[PDB]
Amino acid sequence: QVQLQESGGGSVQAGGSLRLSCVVSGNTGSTGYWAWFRQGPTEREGVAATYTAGSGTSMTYYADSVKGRFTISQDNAKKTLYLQMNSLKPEDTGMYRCASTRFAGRWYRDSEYRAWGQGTQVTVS
Amino acid sequence: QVQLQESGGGSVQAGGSLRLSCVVSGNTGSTGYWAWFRQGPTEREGVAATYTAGSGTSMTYYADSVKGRFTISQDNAKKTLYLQMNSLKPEDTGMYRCASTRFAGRWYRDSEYRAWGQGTQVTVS
Ligand SMILES: C[C@]12CCC(=O)C=C1CC[C@@H]1[C@@H]2[C@@H](O)C[C@@]2(C)[C@H]1CC[C@]2(O)C(=O)CO
Ligand SMILES: C[C@]12CCC(=O)C=C1CC[C@@H]1[C@@H]2[C@@H](O)C[C@@]2(C)[C@H]1CC[C@]2(O)C(=O)CO
Repeated sequence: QVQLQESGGGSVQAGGSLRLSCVVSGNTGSTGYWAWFRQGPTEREGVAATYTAGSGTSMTYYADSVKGRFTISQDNAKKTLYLQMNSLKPEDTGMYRCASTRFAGRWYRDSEYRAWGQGTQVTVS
Repeated sequence: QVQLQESGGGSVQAGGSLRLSCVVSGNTGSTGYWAWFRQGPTEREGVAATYTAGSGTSMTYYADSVKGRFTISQDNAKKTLYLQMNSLKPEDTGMYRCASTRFAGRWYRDSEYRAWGQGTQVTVS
């Protein structure tokens, strides 16, 4: 039922910017995590996430590696999650997967995410 | 466990007024920023904020485009932040989000805010 439709990847030079998007549809429930993961070699790392509570209040989280360079945000009205990627580095290269789940002990615990989007590729030369 | 519960948005004619409210609850800590951001197409801009120190003294900040038209204030006893919006203009239209965080290098650095309320819509015709 849940669909995670990604877009926005591309090839850029170090120092440049990209903006990833994930449009969700279907029966997500009201509460949980909506996250971006970078897939490299199998190797997979949390980049940023939001947690949205039943109250409607959300919380943002970033990996050390991207704090200060990336911004995660969501437009709930449009059911879209955004990852704004500035000051890109070669190490940011990878297949970016958007994932979502109701429950996880930590936002970056990929093993605890149920739903995974088809990724969008980011290449930084 | 922070909750940011917003109210007060609406539709008004240019020149009119609105008053936004955000009631906080939960474990905020004693120190940090409590801010209003305007969200348009995403794009977020800082509107106004307060910084509250552990001393109990607070400091107010405004964006250039609203200085002289808006007033931010908080009623600590009621744990409520207010944005009084006078002399409204069409460019003030947007989804107004209240955000809070312990640390930010600048009050308007939305990427550094951890907690985000469910917005309230402001439309100025
Ligand atoms: C993380 C969440 C719940 C856990 C999950 O498996 C998938 C998602 C991603 C989309 C989120 C959703 C819930 O939080 C409710 C949200 C915010 C929704 C986008 C728009 C939304 O439906 C609402 O705004 C409801 O008010
Ligand atoms: C910005 C702040 C700390 C940083 C944060 O993430 C969320 C908030 C918003 C509510 C503020 C809070 C602290 O400053 C302590 C405050 C003022 C509280 C409202 C009432 C309060 O608890 C007190 O008045 C304590 O004396």
